Amino acid sequence: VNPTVFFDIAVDGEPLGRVSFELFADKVPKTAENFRALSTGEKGFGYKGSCFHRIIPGFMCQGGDFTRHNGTGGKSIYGEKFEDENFILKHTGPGILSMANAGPNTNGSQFFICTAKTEWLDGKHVVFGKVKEGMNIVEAMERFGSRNGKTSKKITIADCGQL
Ligand SMILES: CO[C@@H]1CC/C=C/c2cccc(c2)[C@@H](C)OC(=O)[C@@H]2CCCN(N2)C(=O)[C@H](Cc2cccc(O)c2)NC(=O)[C@H](C(C)C)NC(=O)[C@@H]1C
Repeated sequence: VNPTVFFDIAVDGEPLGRVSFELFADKVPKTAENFRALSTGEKGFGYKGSCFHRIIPGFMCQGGDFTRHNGTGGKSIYGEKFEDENFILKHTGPGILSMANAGPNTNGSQFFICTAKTEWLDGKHVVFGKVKEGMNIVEAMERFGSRNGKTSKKITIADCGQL
């Protein structure tokens, strides 16, 4: 019953590949639903056309700012920000999908995809999914990242939706 969504990733406007995610609605339904709806665009806004603004090889890829496009923006389907739903799931390894934030209870739309175990984020960021297919695409994305996260090419979500 867990939903699956996809991102079609582009590099400077040319196709890279598709990353698909399982969303763990069975443990974090509110957080899963936010990501699902932002992926379909059914609220009239969402991830389509937004970029991955911070990519740190060996760590994570971060995106989701569709309002300001400067790493500070984005919003949830619940108004602006929402509470940390729970911290049941941990940052256990490559492929983990988790909410970016600016402290407790500040979930919007920004998210990150781990490429490693990042246990120091446990209890601070809500884990709500995992890459299902296309981890090789996430690994390809890392080539365009850097130590401080600035990307060397424009890495965009050209299209996205629910499977
Ligand atoms: C532009 O907006 C600034 C961001 C300040 C810059 C943070 C920064 C810069 C370079 C590398 C890193 C962090 C590495 C080590 O960490 C991540 O990439 C982590 C990895 C998990 C996802 N993530 N970033 C996050 O969730 C971060 C967590 C964070 C915030 C502040 C300082 C810090 O060291 C880490 N939150 C943010 O990026 C948020 C946005 C979600 C609105 N921005 C903010 O809070 C303020 C307003």
